[PDB]
Amino acid sequence: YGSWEIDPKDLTFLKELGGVVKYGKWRGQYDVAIKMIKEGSMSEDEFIEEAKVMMNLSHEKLVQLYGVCTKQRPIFIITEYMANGCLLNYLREMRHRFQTQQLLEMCKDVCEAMEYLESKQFLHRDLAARNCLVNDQGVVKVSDFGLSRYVLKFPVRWSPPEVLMYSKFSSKSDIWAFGVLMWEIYSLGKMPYERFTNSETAEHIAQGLRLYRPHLASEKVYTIMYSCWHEKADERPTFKILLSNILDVMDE
Ligand SMILES: CCC(=O)Nc1cccc(Nc2nc(Nc3ccc(OCCOC)cc3)ncc2F)c1
Repeated sequence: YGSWEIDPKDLTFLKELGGVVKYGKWRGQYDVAIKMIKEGSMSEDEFIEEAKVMMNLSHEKLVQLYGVCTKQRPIFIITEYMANGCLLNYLREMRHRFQTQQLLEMCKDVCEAMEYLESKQFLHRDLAARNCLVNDQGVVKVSDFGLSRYVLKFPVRWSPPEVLMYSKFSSKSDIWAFGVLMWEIYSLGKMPYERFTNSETAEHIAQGLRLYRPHLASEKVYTIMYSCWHEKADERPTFKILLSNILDVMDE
């Protein structure tokens, strides 16, 4: 086995998470999530080459890749286990009665992950609340960064005009998605453009219209998410700038 390969005989399966994705242990002790990849769904040899690079991405707010099990059908992706599950579902649980400082911390967690990926010139390509996870300490981490490249729903609601019009993907299309994610956080997990179809959303956006302020977002927080939606990609901030903006708000 190479350094990116896990021997599946070292896994114990403990529970279904949803896929299929299972919770288990590696060598009896260490918690892991085990993603079983359905036959025909993935460009597996391309993915495995990329997994070698994903092995070296390491940031506290990025869900860690531990390795892949490649010698059989199906293959498995082994990652960090996140006990509190998907961010979208967490936001929607009304029992949490979240304070806005907790929402802002979620945004900062993601922004830190994305600033790291940006520093490595690595695009997420599908940033959204559904691709973020929550651990037992309430920390949000970004998952499945880059993964859509190996898949054989397009995220219209998280895409800037130049993606929808021309298929122009860049750092600035991740920025636009991050602004939509902040909106999802402050809206407690509402679907963006909830009364529109994808086709209507694409028109709305291309005509220069936008999401508007969630009730829980202060004017300062709204200005940060809104800055991600400039019609001109080059006038959108970087993740570094966004992180400084989010820290300034926390301080005020
Ligand atoms: C919103 C999107 C969405 O559901 N995505 C999704 C679903 C299932 C598994 C994965 N992957 C991973 N999950 C965990 N932890 C996890 C924990 C609890 C949980 O609760 C049971 C579900 O319903 C109670 C679900 C997942 N850790 C790492 C993963 F890689 C991603």
